[PDB]
Amino acid sequence: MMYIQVLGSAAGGGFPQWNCNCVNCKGYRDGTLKATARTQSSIALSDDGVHWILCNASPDIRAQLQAFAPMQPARALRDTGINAIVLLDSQIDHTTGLLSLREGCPHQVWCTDMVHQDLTTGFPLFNMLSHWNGGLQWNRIELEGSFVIDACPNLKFTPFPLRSAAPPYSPHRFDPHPGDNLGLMVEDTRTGGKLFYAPGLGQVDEKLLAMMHGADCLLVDGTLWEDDEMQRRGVGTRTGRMGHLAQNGPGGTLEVLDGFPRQRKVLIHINNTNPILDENSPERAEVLRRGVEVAFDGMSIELL
Ligand SMILES: [Cl-]
Ligand SMILES: [Cl-]
Ligand SMILES: [Zn+2]
Repeated sequence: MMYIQVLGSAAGGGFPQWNCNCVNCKGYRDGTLKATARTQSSIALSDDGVHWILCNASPDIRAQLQAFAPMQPARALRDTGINAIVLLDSQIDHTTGLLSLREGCPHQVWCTDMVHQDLTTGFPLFNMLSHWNGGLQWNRIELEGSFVIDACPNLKFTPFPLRSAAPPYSPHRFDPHPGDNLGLMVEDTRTGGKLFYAPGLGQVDEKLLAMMHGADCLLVDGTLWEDDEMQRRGVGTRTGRMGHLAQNGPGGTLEVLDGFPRQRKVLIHINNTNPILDENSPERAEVLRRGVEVAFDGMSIELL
């Protein structure tokens, strides 16, 4: 059994976003929209239900742990259900939660050499936290092969490179490296059950689709309905391109997901401006129709 807990299902900013009065966030606050509040994207993985691997540490971490009881097993006066943290990139929305866990150090943190460089220079979390009882103990994710985190010996992680997209603050923002962004294949080696996790997905090539065909559950970027969704809502001028493949239209994730009728399909990392958030929207209805689920905070998935 592989347990996947959705701690946060929204894109950067969360839903509603603090400074946003777009149709979704305003409507949420007005009480006129049927929608559920979401914290920033983050999952936790277990092979036993007791020992948990956190995938990304969002700014909303404190409320996310609070809302998931197994994160506090209460086996000592100071205790946590978090046994390791895996980072897929060095973005602020995926790493900032580590500061909120400093009274719990040491932590085993898994990340690539490139992420580790960002996090010892431009956003020096490792250097800052070394001053709290030994800080973060780095475990290198190599860009080929697999890794096993000993707290969950039955989960085998196979990371796959996604393109570029280093954060604004990174000394190598203009100089993209393999290692900057990862998706994960996670396998329960007891059952052969496989999760394909790609919350940040710009492009789907040949290798990608073949991996996806091997998986039983596809947990994939659901950031924007349309490439220009920010401009349509009036809240910015950046496009999906940002490195997110929008749901709709040619080469979009729904067209891609059509090739995958057997797999469980879940959209996660959903922008505050995405119409799929509105429970009554035609876009939400189109997702239900194609057999695709919209992640929510507190969603529990059981794989095989
Ligand atoms: Cl503002
Ligand atoms: Cl960032
Ligand atoms: Zn908004």
